[PDB]
Amino acid sequence: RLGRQALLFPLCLVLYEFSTYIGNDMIQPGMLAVVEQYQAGIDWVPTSMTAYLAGGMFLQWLLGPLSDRIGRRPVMLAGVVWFIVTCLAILLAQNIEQFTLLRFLQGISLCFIGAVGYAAIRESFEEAVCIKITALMANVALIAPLLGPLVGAAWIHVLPWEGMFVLFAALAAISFFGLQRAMPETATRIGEKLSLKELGRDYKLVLKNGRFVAGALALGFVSLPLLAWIAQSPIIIITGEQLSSYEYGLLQVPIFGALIAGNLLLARLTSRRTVRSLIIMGGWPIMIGLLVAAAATVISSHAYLWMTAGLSIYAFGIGLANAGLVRLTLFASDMSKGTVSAAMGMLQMLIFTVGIEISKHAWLNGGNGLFNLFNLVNGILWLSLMVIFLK
Ligand SMILES: O=C(N[C@H](CO)[C@H](O)c1ccc([N+](=O)[O-])cc1)C(Cl)Cl
Repeated sequence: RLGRQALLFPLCLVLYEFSTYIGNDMIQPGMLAVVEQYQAGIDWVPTSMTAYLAGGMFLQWLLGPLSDRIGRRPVMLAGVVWFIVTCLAILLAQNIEQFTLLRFLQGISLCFIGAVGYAAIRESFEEAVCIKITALMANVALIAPLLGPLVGAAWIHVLPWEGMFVLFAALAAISFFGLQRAMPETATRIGEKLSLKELGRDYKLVLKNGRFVAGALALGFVSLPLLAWIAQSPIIIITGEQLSSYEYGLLQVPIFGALIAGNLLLARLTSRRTVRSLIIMGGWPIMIGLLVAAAATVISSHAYLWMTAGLSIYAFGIGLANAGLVRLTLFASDMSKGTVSAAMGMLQMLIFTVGIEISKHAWLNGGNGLFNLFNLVNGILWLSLMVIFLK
């Protein structure tokens, strides 16, 4: 059962990952239907993603050391079950507030992927095989924001939005049974005590590292325009520009195609290039992309093609530079990779959570110009942290 069929474990971890990612990505275009069904304002549309990501930073710090003490199996499986239950519970929401609360509770399921599931992969599989699994997880995470809005935009013309959550729960159910028969128990620290004050001691120690913080924050700021696009794309395009769901879906193609193209180029150049130079290389289309989108929409607020072009060029730089910065940020601290991962995960989520809300009020008040102007300052914040980060 060990050699061939142990791949069911990473496979099911991947499937669970995908279901939680489209859990955000399929829902965003569906938020228009949701918000119309509850008769709520369009300002709750991006907040759906905010609450989801806020839930993802909630148990982050806790899950890694906890699953180390009580085992990774019961923690991972409990997480998948929690995702299924919360996905089904949102059908009873009855209110946009309660909908957002359950959105938050769903987001907690995100914490289980990296802190426990992936920790088990790192423990179960050799550094060799681990690399491939991480690559598969990276590929899938690239496919979600590309396919999700496409499928989601089509879904609301056929089936009710409630059906999407039944879909996520279904895919998660498959991962559950798979993981239940596949995932090994890798936890070393059973049954050792868990000290919250010593745990908090570790997080205060990583936050004292100057280079780490700069790199972790930079990851947040630089990816914020992309996530803000994902969050606000339905209301910017469909409600704001009065375009259709077909145009909405079409515009996602050059943007996330360029993201993928960026990673593909990254994969080809990684042997002859150093992550430091990849950052500088990705830096150009990132700054130019954000500049083009801001400038064009300050001139003419209604040009979404210039904005999309800009976001596409920027997403290409992201694909190239980001995986590199993740490595450097990880290796900028000598502490436990679990504590380090959770810290940078939470720092990014904080920037995403607050950033999406800020981005929302930017667009509500100033339209597209302000949306892109705020995305531009985020790029400059990333650039600013880069000159510090190296050297
Ligand atoms: O960030 C998330 N989801 C985003 C938006 O839904 C999406 O899945 C995504 C995935 C990868 C990515 N990337 O590689 O830069 C960006 C967004 C959370 Cl589900 Cl972790």
